[PDB]
Amino acid sequence: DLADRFAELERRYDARLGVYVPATGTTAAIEYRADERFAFCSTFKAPLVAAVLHQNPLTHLDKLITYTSDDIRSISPVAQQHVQTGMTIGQLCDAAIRYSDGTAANLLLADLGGPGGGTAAFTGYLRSLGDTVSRLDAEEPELNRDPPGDERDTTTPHAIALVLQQLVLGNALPPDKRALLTDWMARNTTGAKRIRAGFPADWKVIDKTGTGDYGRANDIAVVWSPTGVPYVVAVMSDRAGGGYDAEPREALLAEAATCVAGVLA
Ligand SMILES: *C(=O)[C@@H]([C@@H]1NC(C(=O)O)=C(S[C@@H]2CN[C@H](C(=O)Nc3cccc(C(=O)O)c3)C2)[C@@H]1C)[C@@H](C)O
Repeated sequence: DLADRFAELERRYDARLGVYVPATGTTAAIEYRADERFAFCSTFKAPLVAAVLHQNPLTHLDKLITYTSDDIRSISPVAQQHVQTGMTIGQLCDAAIRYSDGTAANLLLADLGGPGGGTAAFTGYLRSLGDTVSRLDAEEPELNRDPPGDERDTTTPHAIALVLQQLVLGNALPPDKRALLTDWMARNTTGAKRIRAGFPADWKVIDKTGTGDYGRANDIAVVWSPTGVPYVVAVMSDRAGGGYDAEPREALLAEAATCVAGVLA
């Protein structure tokens, strides 16, 4: 039984696990703690890129953004190298999704603009997609640090799955912008040990991970079966029992995804 298996994983990893897969044509929704809040961590970067894409002409991707030493405040594998040159909006989107670059995310939030350095406009974008649950309150690095249970900077597996479904499978974005987002998620470098690890090789997986304090490890994905049937998979986890420095456990997400894949096969 799936709920029993997910509970077993919680005990194995001393973790809290949330899973949602929306209903499709012939499969019921899969849900485990799906309406409980979990920190976004870096998973917000996927809808952030969608918001920036939606807000601007496509060739806004070519606008050069400059930034300085004091902008590097979080894990930023790409932006750390480009303080002198700057990065275009398209380079920032690429880095935010594929390398989970925190500075890139902060600069994209500032591009979106408005109160809270763009966090309010990001939340507004989610509201426009019918998500009345999620909220972004801080930027990097603070957004990963809220204590367990705090509602700041949270989504739920259910809410983020429905947002991702609209972005990738629905009509939230026009086809050209949709393809940009999908391709960046398809080319993600950070997700091999999470949802990808749970699905057979002949299933396509595109994803955005998140990792944070209190042992937080998330992954949001769209998967496609070998015959082109898509499913959205959101897995979120934390480990409050280990305190602030608890190790995130990718293995928990790989096991949870393996269980989901067995149901979807
Ligand atoms: C956003 O959440 C966050 C950055 N994003 C991600 C992410 O996974 O998307 C990370 S983590 C980074 C990429 N994958 C590696 C990883 O998962 N390492 C890992 C996994 C499990 C345990 C450990 C450990 O205990 O050391 C390490 C590393 C990155 C933090 C920022 C922008 O806030």
